[PDB]
Amino acid sequence: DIRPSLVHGQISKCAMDTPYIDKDMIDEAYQLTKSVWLKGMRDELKKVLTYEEAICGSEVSEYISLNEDVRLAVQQRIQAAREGKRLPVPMDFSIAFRMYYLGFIAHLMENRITNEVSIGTNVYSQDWSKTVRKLTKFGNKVIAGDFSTFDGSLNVCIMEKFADLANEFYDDGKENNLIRHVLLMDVYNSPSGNPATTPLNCFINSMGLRMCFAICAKNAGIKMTMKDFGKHVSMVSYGDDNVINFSDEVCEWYNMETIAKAFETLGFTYTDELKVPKWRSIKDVQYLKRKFRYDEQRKVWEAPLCMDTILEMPNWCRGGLDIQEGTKLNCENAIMELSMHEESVFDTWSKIIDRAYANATGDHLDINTYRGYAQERFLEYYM
Repeated sequence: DIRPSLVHGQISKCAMDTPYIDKDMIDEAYQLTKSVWLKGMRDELKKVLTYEEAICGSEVSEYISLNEDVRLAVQQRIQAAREGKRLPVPMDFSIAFRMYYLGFIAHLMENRITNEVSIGTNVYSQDWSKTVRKLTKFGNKVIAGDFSTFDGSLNVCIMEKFADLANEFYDDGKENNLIRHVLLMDVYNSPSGNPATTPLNCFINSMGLRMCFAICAKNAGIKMTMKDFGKHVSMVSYGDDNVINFSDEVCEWYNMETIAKAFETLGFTYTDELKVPKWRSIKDVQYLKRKFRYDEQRKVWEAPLCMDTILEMPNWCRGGLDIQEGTKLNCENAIMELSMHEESVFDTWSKIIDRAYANATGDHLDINTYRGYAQERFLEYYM
């Protein structure tokens, strides 16, 4: 349901590990990751949702947001799950997953960034600065990339540890533990992201980057174990995209080149989306399709969108019974998202995008100034 806006086209070893040898390596990364993920859990979120609270939402957290048919499916799916069986997957799934996992997801969202899960990041708030704090915490060296499985022999062993982790959070006993393991088995079968894979993928990032530390250390004779991960690496992930900060000490043997190889021995492909240097500065990486920029005048950390994504934004509309409103909002968002860019840039494209909407609609966009946009963010998230 997408069509063009009123201003459309006017904006111009060499092996692979097996589950047998890495059983203890995984079981130790789970322990090191539990220590981090469960920091800050409140008993107020450790409850299984209802069909209503899954569908409509609860108010226990701000992150908890063909009628009796779907509700009956969900009830039959949880019964199969309770009995240890699995049903086919795709809508009754998502609901049953949310019922049994969204408390945990909300917990992670409430303690975000510092627990390496950046699900919930408010790009325009201090969360960007709080993220730059985390990624410049052991040095000026960072890498950023994204993983893809090509052999899930080891991914499955890691994945079952995600349910184990959520089961530890909720602490609700054997029957709900099994439901959580059974639901997770079809997670894959069912910048936004859904609450089924993105937390899980976050977990694989937190877990695999620890295993690579252990692997990369033994490969290089470093006298460090996975426990030392805490003293040289600080990372955040969003699904399967990550930014990794590492100490200058470990820099030479745990960089982007050695981490990528360590991933291949677990079945993964770690790729650098900004083509490979062994490391980089935080002002060169990209995350959630944005960068990290410091305005050497307003003294703040800001998250400018890709120019490609910003300029392709006034070009389209949701097909409906408002299309001038679509072109309006998207031109306004695109200018607002230009506000976090370098002011030179904002002057150039706010003019173009605004002249186009007017010189096509006989209207004018409801925009702000470079300073004004900044101030509306300052007034909202910083004091």
